[PDB]
Amino acid sequence: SDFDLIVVGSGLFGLTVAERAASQLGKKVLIVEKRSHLGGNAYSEAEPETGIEIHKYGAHLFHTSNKRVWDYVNQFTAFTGYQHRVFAMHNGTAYQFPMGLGLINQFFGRYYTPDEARELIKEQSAEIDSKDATNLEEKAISLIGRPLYEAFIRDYTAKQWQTDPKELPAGNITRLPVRYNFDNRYFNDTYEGLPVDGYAQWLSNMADHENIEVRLDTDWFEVREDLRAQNPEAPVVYTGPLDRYFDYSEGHLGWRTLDFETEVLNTGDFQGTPVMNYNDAEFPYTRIHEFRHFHPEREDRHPKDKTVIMKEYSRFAEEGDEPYYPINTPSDREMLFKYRELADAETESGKVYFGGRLGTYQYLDMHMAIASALSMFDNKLVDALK
Amino acid sequence: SDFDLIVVGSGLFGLTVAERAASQLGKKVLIVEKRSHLGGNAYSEAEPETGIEIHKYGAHLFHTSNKRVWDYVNQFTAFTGYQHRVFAMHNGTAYQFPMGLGLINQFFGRYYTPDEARELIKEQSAEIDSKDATNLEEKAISLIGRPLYEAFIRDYTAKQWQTDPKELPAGNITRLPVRYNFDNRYFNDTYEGLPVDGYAQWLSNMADHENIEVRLDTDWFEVREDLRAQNPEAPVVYTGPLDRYFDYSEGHLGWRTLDFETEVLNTGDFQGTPVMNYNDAEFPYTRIHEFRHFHPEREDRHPKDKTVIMKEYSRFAEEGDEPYYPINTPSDREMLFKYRELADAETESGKVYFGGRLGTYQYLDMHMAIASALSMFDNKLVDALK
Ligand SMILES: Cc1cc2nc3c(=O)[nH]c(=O)nc-3n(C[C@H](O)[C@H](O)[C@H](O)COP(=O)(O)OP(=O)(O)OC[C@H]3O[C@@H](n4cnc5c(N)ncnc54)[C@H](O)[C@@H]3O)c2cc1C
Ligand SMILES: Cc1cc2nc3c(=O)[nH]c(=O)nc-3n(C[C@H](O)[C@H](O)[C@H](O)COP(=O)(O)OP(=O)(O)OC[C@H]3O[C@@H](n4cnc5c(N)ncnc54)[C@H](O)[C@@H]3O)c2cc1C
Ligand SMILES: O=c1ccn([C@@H]2O[C@H](COP(=O)(O)OP(=O)(O)O[C@H]3O[C@H](CO)[C@H](O)[C@H](O)[C@H]3O)[C@@H](O)[C@H]2O)c(=O)[nH]1
Ligand SMILES: O=c1ccn([C@@H]2O[C@H](COP(=O)(O)OP(=O)(O)O[C@H]3O[C@H](CO)[C@H](O)[C@H](O)[C@H]3O)[C@@H](O)[C@H]2O)c(=O)[nH]1
Ligand code: NA
Ligand code: NA
Repeated sequence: SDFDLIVVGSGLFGLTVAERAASQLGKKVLIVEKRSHLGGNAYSEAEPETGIEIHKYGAHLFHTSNKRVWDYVNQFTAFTGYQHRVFAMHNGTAYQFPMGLGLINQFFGRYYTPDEARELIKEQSAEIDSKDATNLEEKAISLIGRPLYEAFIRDYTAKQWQTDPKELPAGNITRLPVRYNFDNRYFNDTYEGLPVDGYAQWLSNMADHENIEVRLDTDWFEVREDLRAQNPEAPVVYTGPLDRYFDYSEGHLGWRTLDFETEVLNTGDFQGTPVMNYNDAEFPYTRIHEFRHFHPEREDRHPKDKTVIMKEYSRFAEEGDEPYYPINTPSDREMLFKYRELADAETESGKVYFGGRLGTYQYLDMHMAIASALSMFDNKLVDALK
Repeated sequence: SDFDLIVVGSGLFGLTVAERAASQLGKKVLIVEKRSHLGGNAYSEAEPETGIEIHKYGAHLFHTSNKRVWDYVNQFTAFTGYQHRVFAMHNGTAYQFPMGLGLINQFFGRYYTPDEARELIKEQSAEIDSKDATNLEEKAISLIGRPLYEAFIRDYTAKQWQTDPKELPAGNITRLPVRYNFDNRYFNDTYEGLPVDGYAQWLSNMADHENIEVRLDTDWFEVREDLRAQNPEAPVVYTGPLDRYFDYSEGHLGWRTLDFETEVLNTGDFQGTPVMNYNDAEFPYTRIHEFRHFHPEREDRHPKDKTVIMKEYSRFAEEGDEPYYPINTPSDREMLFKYRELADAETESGKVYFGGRLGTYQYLDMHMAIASALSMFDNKLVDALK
């Protein structure tokens, strides 16, 4: 046949399943992708004026402690030694971040030793017991105290969720967000970096196999009857929206979206660091990205007098907005449970498997999407394709 | 013969020359070492109470942009992904360091953009032109201004050199010590890390070759007549003190030394970072090292409730002191020039080559010692050993 497997969507989940079927099982795979490019939201491209690598669907930082995933992705791209670090802008000062001895010195005005800082946090957070917290605000204060909460958490959280933190669940915070040393590595994972030749090249490499066919600008729902008629026995791995697949018969799942305002500035360096959080309510955006600083190894191909920045805004996703993060209200959780039963039936009757962020209503980092695809391949697809 | 080459001293210079003769030329090499261990000042050992890897002759950080040197040392040890970072303690606050947007925000009280910081430094340093500076103090001020100089440079410099900075040469500062971004990587080199199993294991591996014999607790000057009588044609590579070799016939070269005060404390974490500079005159030491933080990958073999720290003191080297850094007064420079003529004659008549820190009166980082040994091997020893 012309294909043995159809994959809908070319994000990291779809690419991983397609590449494994192609290279491990020697199967012909057809990838159907609605957008004009591969890679889903991880995709990046050159900004035209400067040549700088930018993102249109969020900045993407790769990090994992899963060695299988790390070994896997390194088959398709090398990674730089980039280590993500973030600074937090509050009341006109850039604070070291996350909360640690650095921020603590800057905020409380003098140096605290690790043991002194532990004692300070105990004093500050004495007010509320975490076991008695009824919402996010109280849970936060029960852990780090009011001054820290009000300076670095309250307004940022309010902007991101478009909600008062008093109206968020205490379950959103599950551990002490304070380090008692000077370590300001943002991520805690064993492996970390950025694709040496960019995300577009990495993701294109994953799809570059003699057994893989890619059709861009193609909506599954417009071509599916034709494609399956060519080979009715071919399973489908679907990574598009779960509720849309079933014609919203159980309602519309709720998502948050993001707006990105991207500007080219006539300076070589706007903020001297890749990411600056804006923690104060007077700034409508949550953070600014300056893309050149993600790849300092490319400095002699970047312009000396221009830079690309991007301001990020958060809000509820309306019709026509890119859905990025599941909201997960109890209402959402229950129509999700209904959709899972519909999906499970569809797998049984139609050999259509459901995966990825959109297909399962679940936010997945890149390495988690990859791990999830590897699992579906190992535990479902090998048998379904024999 | 029992040996074809004698090497005096087992620091990185001696080890490199010995290992290259041994493995590349297949020559028998005898290494003579006065101390009870290999490795010279780079040598490290476990502190007995805690097991933590410590140094007795200064903390050693490996970094280089020389790819040949990097490829070479990786034959003998793997390196961690450690990146050196330093903080500066001034008036009760730990400042981000070296001088950059971080320190500038903390010191001048609010956030400056890269371009604003460049303008601030121009204003601050307007006082003196660098072309008009007559000493270190003026040269420093001509570059970064009085407030920064007086807070972070003056007293630290005074403690290290035991001299008023007004009495030091303007030539000690040769570039702008300010970064206009948030990058606080201490070193600027392409490659960097720490030996995975410690320095003692690395340096022992370099000497571990069927063609290498090592005699510890052996002073060259006490055994040389006997050794050379066994094989008079064997060249000698000497890395001991240059002036001592010639019986101080032209005077004593002047050196700075260091005292280290090493303590085990009953806390798991003293300062939350490997190195804290103490920039104020009220502290007699220049900096404190906390050795566990050089190897965070070993945390589950380090004690949870103890830590080893070390305070570092600088002064002139007197009889019995370890000579660490050449002072290089004009008096020193001229007896050095006299000794170079004596050494050059000794190479011609006695086949004794002079190299390394002590043998050439020159401070050498590890990678520079290695590069220098590789050069002597390539350009002198291959011919001398044929
Ligand atoms: C704002 C944002 C920031 C992120 N930052 C990071 C980060 O820093 N680090 C990290 O590890 N992860 C990050 N992620 C997650 C990252 O994008 C993952 O790779 C992604 O979640 C993987 O899930 P996926 O492959 O299912 O999804 P997607 O990337 O969404 O891919 C799904 C694909 O299916 C296509 N599709 C949908 N419907 C149809 C249809 N009907 N027919 C055909 N094709 C269709 C879509 O066009 C898309 O290309 C971020 C995600 C977002 C949204
Ligand atoms: C305080 C300090 C800190 C340092 N920190 C760093 C750092 O962070 N990074 C870095 O890259 N480098 C650092 N270095 C430099 C590092 O130690 C180099 O490896 C060294 O300078 C290399 O020169 P070498 O091999 O000639 O010297 P040495 O290490 O001094 O070795 C010379 C050897 O010769 C032996 N010897 C002397 N006289 C005799 C004799 N008569 N007979 C027999 N043996 C003899 C000595 O015992 C010694 O073992 C530091 C050095 C010091 C002193
Ligand atoms: O300055 C801050 C930062 C975070 N938060 C709290 O932490 C939550 C989550 O923080 P972020 O969304 O800003 O960041 P994450 O660590 O959760 O995840 C980040 O890293 C991910 C990669 O793994 C993606 O890139 C993602 O978009 C990016 O936000 C916020 O809602 C808020 O409650 C604050 O209060 N203040
Ligand atoms: O807080 C500081 C630090 C440095 N200096 C100035 O800079 C000079 C040199 O600084 P350091 O000796 O402290 O450090 P280096 O960068 O020169 O070298 C460091 O790294 C080396 C490895 O390459 C060795 O480990 C060495 O011992 C260690 O000091 C000082 O004399 C002083 O004039 C200051 O004024 N203030
Ligand atoms: Na509490
Ligand atoms: Na000046």
